[PDB]
Amino acid sequence: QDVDECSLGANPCEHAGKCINTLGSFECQCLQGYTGPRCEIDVNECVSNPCQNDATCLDQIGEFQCICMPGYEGVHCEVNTDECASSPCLHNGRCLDKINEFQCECPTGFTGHLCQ
Repeated sequence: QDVDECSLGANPCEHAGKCINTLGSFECQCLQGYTGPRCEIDVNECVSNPCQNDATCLDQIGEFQCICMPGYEGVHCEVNTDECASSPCLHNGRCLDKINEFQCECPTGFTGHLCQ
């Protein structure tokens, strides 16, 4: 037989995820960015993306938010505003927000051509 251990009293999805019943074992989907052994646990992405040491990490449902100061920004909220305004590059040209200047690089994840 098979029981819904996800409907019994063992809900890994916690408070954000899908809980299904499987043969022998139970299945649970992940919500956004969840962890777990089978994808039924919620991890703290604010542990690997605390925005550095200048932003309050706030682990949320399959998502997190770091509150920085109303002066800097970025992934680490350490980049003093952008300065690639003087370099569009166009096409795929992607300027990088560096704490000094801008780096006009060529992406790919988006572009569907080749990008030399």
